[PDB]
Order: sequence, then structure tokens, then C-alpha cells
Amino acid sequence: GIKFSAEALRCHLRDHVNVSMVEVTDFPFNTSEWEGYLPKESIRTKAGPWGRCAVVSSAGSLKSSQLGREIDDHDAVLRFNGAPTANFQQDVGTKTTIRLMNSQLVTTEKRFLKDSLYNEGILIVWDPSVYHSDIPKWYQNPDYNFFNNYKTYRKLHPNQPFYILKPQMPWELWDILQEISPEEIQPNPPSSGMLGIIIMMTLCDQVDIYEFLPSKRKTDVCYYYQKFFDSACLLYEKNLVKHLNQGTDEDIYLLGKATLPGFRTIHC
Ligand SMILES: CC(=O)N[C@H]1[C@H]([C@H](O)[C@H](O)CO)O[C@](OP(=O)(O)OC[C@H]2O[C@@H](n3ccc(N)nc3=O)[C@H](O)[C@@H]2O)(C(=O)O)C[C@@H]1O
Repeated sequence: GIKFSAEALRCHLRDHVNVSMVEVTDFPFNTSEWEGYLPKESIRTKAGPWGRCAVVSSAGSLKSSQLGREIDDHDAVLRFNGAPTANFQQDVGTKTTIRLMNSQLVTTEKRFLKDSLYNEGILIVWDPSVYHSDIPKWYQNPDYNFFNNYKTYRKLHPNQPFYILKPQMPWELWDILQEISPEEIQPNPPSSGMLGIIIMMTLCDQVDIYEFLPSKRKTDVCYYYQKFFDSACLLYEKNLVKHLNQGTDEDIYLLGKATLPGFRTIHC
């Protein structure tokens, strides 16, 4: 089992994980090649602070969940990668406030530069670095070289806020996942879902998380918008979220809903 309490784990996350974006003052994003590309205003001036927020997993158990009104009844909603609301609004809601994407999508998915779903809300892209790398070292060897398509999207959509997560943040979170499950952890970075939860805990007083912990609807379907199975179709991440959950067991089983307090509200 996990050795620390929920209250202590929340404080450890607040203190060890630096939720911040690459800034125009971080070398080499202050080079002439990068001038004008990054947002100059912090995400904290575009995003909140908010009272009640939703994080919507991309899990297949959202299909037929009819969670759309529950999700939309929030100040802000975060979604992941290419997860759509169109044709699914009754299950997953209509609002998209923040969309967190991995660098694989930005680098290799041609629809990133074509599909209008990406044009709504605030965008964040993240890329897994080598563990313990700083920004200059990471820049020389990203997991996916997403920088060109980032720049292209910025030019096509200059007034949509589009941030890059600092590379240190996923591994800081990994450190805490290892503390709580050292014998089971894999040397892969946390999932986008886990990152998005921590991001919303930084911007919100209360974070409701839908179908990250499995509900009655647990299914073989990997993602709610999947049309069939292919090569496209975590345990310690779920245990962390369960450990921090303030909601009822009934909310998990029926609504697939966990509720986590935001960092602004905890006492350390
Ligand atoms: C084939 C593949 O690469 N799948 C990965 C996809 C894929 O790269 C993107 O959709 C871009 O195409 O990205 C991930 O997955 P993705 O961002 O799509 O999914 C969002 C988050 O929902 C949670 N989830 C999803 C499915 C499921 N059955 N259970 C879940 O709990 C996870 O927390 C997940 O992160 C990712 O970024 O994390 C991780 C996935 O492994």
C-alpha cells in the first residue's frame, strides 16, 4: 500500500512538481529563431483561477456514460490529444477549455494542422525528455521533434494560446509515482491524463475527474471515439488518484467520477 496519507501526498505533489510552461526567457527559446512564437503572457493569466473543473479521460467507458451535463457543469474542462466532442456531446460534454496534447500527435498526426477541433480553448503540448535533462539538453533531443509543427500551427492560429510544458514536470511527477509504488513502476513518463490532473489542480479549487478510475462501464474499448480495434488498442496512476479522492465510492462506480482538491485549497 501507499505509505503516506492523502494530505501528505498532496503536499508532496504541490512542493516537488513544478507545473510551468517554457518561457520566452528559457534558452534556446530566446533565440532569434524562436522570436514571437511562445506566449508571452503566463498561462495563469489566460487559464483561471477557476472554482470547479472537469478532467475528461479519453477512456472507452465514457461511451454511453451520458456524463455530458455533469461534465459541462464546471468552470473549465480539460481534454486530451484529439478527443472530440462532436457526435459525443451527450457522453463527454460540449466545453473544451484546455487541451493537453503529446508531442507524438503534434509531430505525426496530419489532422493536427487540418481539423478545426484543435482551434478551441488553450493548447498545451508536452514531450518526454531524458530523465533529469534541462531545457537546453532536451531541446537537442526531444522524443518527437514537434517544434516545426508547433511553429506552423502558431502561424496559422496566431491568437490561440499554445504553451509547451517544461520537460522537468513529467519526471517530477514520476518521482512521486515511484515513491508510492517503487517495485511496480515502469520507466515510461506519466500519461497525459495524469499530467492533466496535476495541471488542473494548479488552476482550480476542485477537480472532478471522469472515467480515469473505472466505473460500471469498464470496457475493452480503449478510447470512446474509437471506431474499431487496431494497434492503438497507469495502474499506479489510478492508485494515486484513488488515494487522493474525496468523492464517494458510489460516484466512482456510477459516474466514473473522482474529486480531488486543488493545490490552492490544501494546508501544508
Ligand atoms: C496508440 C497511442 O499512442 N496511444 C496513446 C495516446 C495517443 O498518443 C494520442 O491519442 C495521440 O494519438 O496518448 C495517450 O493517451 P490519450 O491522451 O489519447 O488519452 C487521454 C488520457 O485518458 C486516460 N485513459 C485513456 C484511455 C483509457 N482506456 N484509460 C485511460 O485512463 C489516460 O490517462 C490518457 O493519458 C496519452 O497521451 O496519455 C497515451 C496513449 O498510449
